[PDB]
Amino acid sequence: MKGDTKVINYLNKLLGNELVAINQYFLHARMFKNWGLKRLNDVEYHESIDEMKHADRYIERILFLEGLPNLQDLGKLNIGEDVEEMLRSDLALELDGAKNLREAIGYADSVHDYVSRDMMIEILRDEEGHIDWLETELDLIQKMGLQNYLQAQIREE
Amino acid sequence: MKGDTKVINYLNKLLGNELVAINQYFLHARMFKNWGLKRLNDVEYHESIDEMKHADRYIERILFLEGLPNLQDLGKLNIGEDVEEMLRSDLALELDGAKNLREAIGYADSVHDYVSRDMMIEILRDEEGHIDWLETELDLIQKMGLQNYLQAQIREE
Amino acid sequence: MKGDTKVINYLNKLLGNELVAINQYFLHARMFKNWGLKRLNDVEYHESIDEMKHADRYIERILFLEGLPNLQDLGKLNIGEDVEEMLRSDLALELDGAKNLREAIGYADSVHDYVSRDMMIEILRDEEGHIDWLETELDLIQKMGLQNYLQAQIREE
Amino acid sequence: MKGDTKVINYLNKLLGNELVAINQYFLHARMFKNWGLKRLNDVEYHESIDEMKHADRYIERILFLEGLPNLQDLGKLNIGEDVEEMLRSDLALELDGAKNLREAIGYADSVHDYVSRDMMIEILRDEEGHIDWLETELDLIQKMGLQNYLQAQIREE
Amino acid sequence: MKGDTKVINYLNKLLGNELVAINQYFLHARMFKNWGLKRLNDVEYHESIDEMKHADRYIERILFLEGLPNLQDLGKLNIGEDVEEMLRSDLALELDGAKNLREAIGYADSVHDYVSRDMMIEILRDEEGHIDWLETELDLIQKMGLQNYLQAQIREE
Amino acid sequence: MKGDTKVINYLNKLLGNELVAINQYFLHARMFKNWGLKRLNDVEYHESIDEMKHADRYIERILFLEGLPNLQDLGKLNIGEDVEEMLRSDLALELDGAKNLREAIGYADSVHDYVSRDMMIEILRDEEGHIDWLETELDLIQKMGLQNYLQAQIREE
Amino acid sequence: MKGDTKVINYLNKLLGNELVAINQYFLHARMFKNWGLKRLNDVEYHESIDEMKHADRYIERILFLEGLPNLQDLGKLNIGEDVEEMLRSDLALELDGAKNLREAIGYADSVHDYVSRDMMIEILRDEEGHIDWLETELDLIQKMGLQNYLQAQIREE
Ligand code: HEM
Ligand code: HEM
Ligand code: HEM
Repeated sequence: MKGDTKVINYLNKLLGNELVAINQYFLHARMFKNWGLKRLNDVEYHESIDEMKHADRYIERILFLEGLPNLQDLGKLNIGEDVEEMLRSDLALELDGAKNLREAIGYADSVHDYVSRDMMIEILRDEEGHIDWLETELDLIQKMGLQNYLQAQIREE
Repeated sequence: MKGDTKVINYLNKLLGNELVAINQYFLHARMFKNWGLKRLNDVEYHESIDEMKHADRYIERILFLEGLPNLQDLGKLNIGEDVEEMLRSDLALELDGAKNLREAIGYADSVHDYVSRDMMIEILRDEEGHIDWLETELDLIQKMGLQNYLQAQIREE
Repeated sequence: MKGDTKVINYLNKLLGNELVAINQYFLHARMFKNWGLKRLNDVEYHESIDEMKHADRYIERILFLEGLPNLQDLGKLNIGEDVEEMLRSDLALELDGAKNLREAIGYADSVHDYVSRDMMIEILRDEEGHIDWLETELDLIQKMGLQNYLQAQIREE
Repeated sequence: MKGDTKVINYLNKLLGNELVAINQYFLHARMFKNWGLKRLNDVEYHESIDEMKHADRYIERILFLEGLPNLQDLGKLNIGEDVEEMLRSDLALELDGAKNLREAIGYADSVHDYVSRDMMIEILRDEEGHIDWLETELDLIQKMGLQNYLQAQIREE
Repeated sequence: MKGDTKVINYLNKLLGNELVAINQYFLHARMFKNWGLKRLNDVEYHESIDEMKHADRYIERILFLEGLPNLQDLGKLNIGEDVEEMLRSDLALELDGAKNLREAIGYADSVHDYVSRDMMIEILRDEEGHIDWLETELDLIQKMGLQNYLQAQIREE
Repeated sequence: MKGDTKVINYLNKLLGNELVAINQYFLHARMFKNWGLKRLNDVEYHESIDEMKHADRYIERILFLEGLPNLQDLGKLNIGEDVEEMLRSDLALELDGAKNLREAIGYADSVHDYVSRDMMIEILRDEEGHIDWLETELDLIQKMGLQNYLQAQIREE
Repeated sequence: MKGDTKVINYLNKLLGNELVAINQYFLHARMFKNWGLKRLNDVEYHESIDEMKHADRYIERILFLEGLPNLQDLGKLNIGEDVEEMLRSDLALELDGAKNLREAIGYADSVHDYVSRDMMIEILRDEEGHIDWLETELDLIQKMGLQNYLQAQIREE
């Protein structure tokens, strides 16, 4: 079903945001696992999977709308080298992506692509959940100190 | 454990190959799905997942060896626009990757990184399985004709 | 609860669209069944049932909103005499109905009837699924030819 | 128990026929498998296993009768390069083997080796089943054409 | 996938080794069974089956590599007439085959056919197991004497 | 089956490395248990058992190859007096043993003892896992401090 | 709890006896296994494991009593080269160990280390069981002759 060209361009931009997040979260996860921080591996792995599911939704929607999914352009990763830096980078990436979601959701409403909007609102809800988790963890590092915080990550939860 | 720098370089080059294949296979899968070719969606999706698993193994091994996984550089995709083209493109990608694996496996032996070699041989076995499947499907297109071939993809197997 | 009069007019228009679709899909289903095309009977039967469920939702919502559901006016059916024509007629009907759904969803937002809107967005998502299936089937007829296409319908899936 | 020398010669001749068939059917099976013709691999594999069971019966009977089983001489295989040729070669081999079975069954009756005869009649019944299947398949190739025939082999039955 | 011509010649040579062993083990097994030496029938039958599985692997690999499996040219059997002579012949055949495996495994590495090498290493492990069993049984004949040794074979283990 | 003398000597050297590690890990485990560090008792106990399984494999392989396993010479243990010292000693012992494994693995290939090599590669994989664990724990002591680290060991995981 | 220095010296001597026995029984077991004498492998393996459990008890007790377990000094093994010599060597080792146990049990009583004494009396019971088994087997070799004795070891019991 022929979709709106700019809606497809927004879907591709959002897809690109997910592609960056998949890679950044997955590498973060495996860094935490190498360091023995099992709890952080588990959460960041599942966030990577979430972003993969989002990417799939965008790819499927773009194809339905007769557009061309762009998996070729990968944007900048910001990996980081210690736990706080890694989490802050993930939070900044989520916030940037949420701004883009909000813009796309408004635009899709304007051109009456309500099913693409609906999909994007569900994805935004997921991202806000990730934002909550990241903000909270960052606060916990400050409140308990890094040594206690790292100890709290060695066992699965 | 401090690994061999050139082994790490190979692992990153192979990881790069997997990152391309993940995306190419996944987009191909969803293109087949959109077209109603369920059988091809199913196989290509699982090939994409296989390559994700390979990428994980490389990431984990690089980190163990105290190197930096590179998920930033994505090489060229070649998507294609019809089934035969798509399958031929996946086949050429697999064969390029197998050349690289053979080189890496010889080198790892020469510096006595036998565990990285062992890992890579298992991956190469996986890749040769993918090559067999692709070669066989391409021959089937020719033997039964494209119309019959497409009809044979519409149901799951 | 007294609803907005023009919301109710929209719900009655959409109900009208569903009533035409119920009958057109049902007759198509039983025509496919008569012809021995079991798979098309099954899909088209279940699309008819989907539209019945949508009609029920409209009737209940109209009554809640203190309007009068109109099941008396039936619009034009376009049955068709061969498989491709029948599927094309269903696709045209779905696309006309989607246009009407988009206008209703917009209008309901403007008068703050957000629950009628939510209902309608779910229904639109359903109809876009039907659109995807019909488009895909029509393309399959072309790609594999009508003889192979009809062979592919004789068994249930 | 000392058997009749010419009965033993017949059993060795028939064993020889089975040894050729085991190898010819097995290679055919794996050729079909390589080509993605799963249904033909399955049938031809099980025909190979049937001939292995027949060879075992001959070897055991010869030993009981105090003769020397000959597994050293292997007769001519005729592999073939396409499906029809391969099936025709199997059919010719089966028909040559049936002729030999008929002569052996007659001869065993004449010297009152009724248990060897009973064994051979069971084996002949098996081979006539294989003949029926091969004849039927070859006729199906002609009736539906080779493209449809090959399409019909790609899934297991 | 086109393989290296000399790798395929090695695989055919090894296949040839397996074809001889299949027949020699199977006849030995049934000779033991005729003699009432159940335990030796059981072991030798299962060794024959192992070699059948090895032959299958070679056939499938050769076909993948676009070579022609040779099941036509059966090498010399050495059956033997008493238990010790039979086991010694089996051992000599295993040792000859192991020499050939070692040569092939080195060559496959040199031309970077690492998957054919991996397969052959697994088969070599199997053959060394057979060698261990044979060497051990031959020593047991001498340690307990042949009358006790034969006694020890009449019941299954 | 007579093996290569130098391979047997390598296998005995490697066996010697395992015998030291069995004792060192076992004593470390029970020291951790005495101290109430249950998590460290559990891991180091299971590492000792791993090395016992490795020693068994070497003893079995050496005997198959007609050599004499040497369990008489025990090398130097370095026990240590506090958790970090104990773990660093285990790490140094593992790294020393890995060097010896790599040398033996290359030599076994050179003389075509591919089964001994396969065995040793599996053992090396196990050793690299122990190395990862030890490295990681040592880094965790530094990251969370010794007091928190010790607190993290008192409960089983 | 601060133990008596001389009790700890005895525990270390007994531990040393166990370490010799672990290695001697284990190697004996695997020699028997190599020879196909499965019953002897099974018994001698489990005796090795018994002595491992004894060693563990001594190590734990020594640590409780604030002594230093000595796993560094390994005493003389006497392996031997045929079944009778191997069992006689095991028996002589057991008898030597029982003398030391008796001395230690008396001493521990005299200094009121009744829990160490209780532990040692249980271990002595175990050793007298091993002594019974060994004496009995040696008598059986003589009574039935070595050829029959060896025959009786080839199956598990
Ligand atoms: C660094 C790159 C990636 C890695 C390491 C990775 C890793 C994984 C892993 C470990 C799984 C679970 C597979 C299993 O254990 O069966 C998975 C599944 C999956 N992947 Fe990826 N992936 C990557 C990129 C992608 C991309 C680019 C996409 C497509 C946009 C994608 C889509 C999916 C989906 C949809 C699943 C199934 C998730 C589910 O269980 O619902 N992945 N991936
Ligand atoms: C090309 C050479 C041969 C190949 C590749 C072959 C292959 C096989 C395979 C793959 C199996 C099943 C193995 C399993 O998964 O358990 C099998 C079973 C068997 N083979 Fe063979 N075989 C060959 C020759 C022979 C010959 C010459 C004999 C007789 C002398 C024989 C006797 C048997 C028997 C009796 C069975 C068990 C059948 C049953 O399931 O009842 N095979 N063979
Ligand atoms: C030649 C040296 C040794 C060898 C080859 C050896 C071998 C083994 C093997 C194969 C097992 C069974 C592992 C499994 O599969 O679960 C085992 C268990 C065990 N070993 Fe050892 N071991 C050796 C020395 C020792 C020593 C020196 C100790 C303590 C000082 C020890 C303590 C134990 C214990 C406590 C178990 C568990 C027994 C149970 O099941 O209760 N071993 N050993």
